[PDB]
Amino acid sequence: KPWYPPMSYSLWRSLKPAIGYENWHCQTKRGFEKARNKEPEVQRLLSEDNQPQKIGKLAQRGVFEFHQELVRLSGSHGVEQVAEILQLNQESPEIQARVLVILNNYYQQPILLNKEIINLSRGDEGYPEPIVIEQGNYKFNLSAAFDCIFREADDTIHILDLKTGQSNFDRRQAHVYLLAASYRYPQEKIVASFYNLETQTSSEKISLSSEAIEAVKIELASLAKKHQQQLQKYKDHPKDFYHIFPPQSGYVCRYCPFTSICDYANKE
Ligand code: SF4
Ligand SMILES: [Mg+2]
Repeated sequence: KPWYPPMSYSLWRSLKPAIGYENWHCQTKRGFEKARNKEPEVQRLLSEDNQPQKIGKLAQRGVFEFHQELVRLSGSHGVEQVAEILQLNQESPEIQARVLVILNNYYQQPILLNKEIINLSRGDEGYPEPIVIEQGNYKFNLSAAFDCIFREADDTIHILDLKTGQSNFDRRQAHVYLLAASYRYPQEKIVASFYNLETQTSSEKISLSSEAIEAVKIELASLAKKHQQQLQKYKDHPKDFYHIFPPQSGYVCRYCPFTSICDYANKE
């Protein structure tokens, strides 16, 4: 069990705002998700998934089920029985409506039926084992979960992330996925794309030259070091939490999972 500093698309997002979303990025939220998560209040507030999360997880299980018994796309009752496997009758009404829209959307056009599926995840498997990445002499554990892997006719490995809602596409997630994929199919050409199951919209195809791969490695190593330094500082200065993870307050603090426990929450 050799310990190495962690990194993920979630951590990268927690550390750098995406260009164009800088005003909706609060470092104190990262200081709650890491570095204070093991306090009971933070762990409780982090156990409850919002509706946007449960919608997506149900949809991932939806495509998984549609492909476990293929009859559920060839028969006339598939969407209904998949909704039964999803126990969608136990969810709230709005969840049911959104999910049914998405399930019917995949029944109308199953995007992976035409494809040679290497793996289709159920959405409940958690993070795989981390891959150790070596930049310089620094090594860090990258964690990445592929929603789907298939092989194109040209023998290109295609990583597909399945999304729902208004969620845009952060190409940094695709960068994480391409980097992690290179260590599982080292000899193959690898591409990544997004697909929203609720908008039936797809992204273009994303690839990375070797130069861009090393660039992503360098940035991720820098951010892992910074994360560890800040965690160490909070350990060294246990009373200065809001200094080390500085708050950016406002209306966006009505959407934080931690509004109830953040001393700088805007309550307006
Ligand atoms: S309530 Fe606002 S200031 Fe506090 S952690 Fe959440 S986003 Fe940051
Ligand atoms: Mg997904």
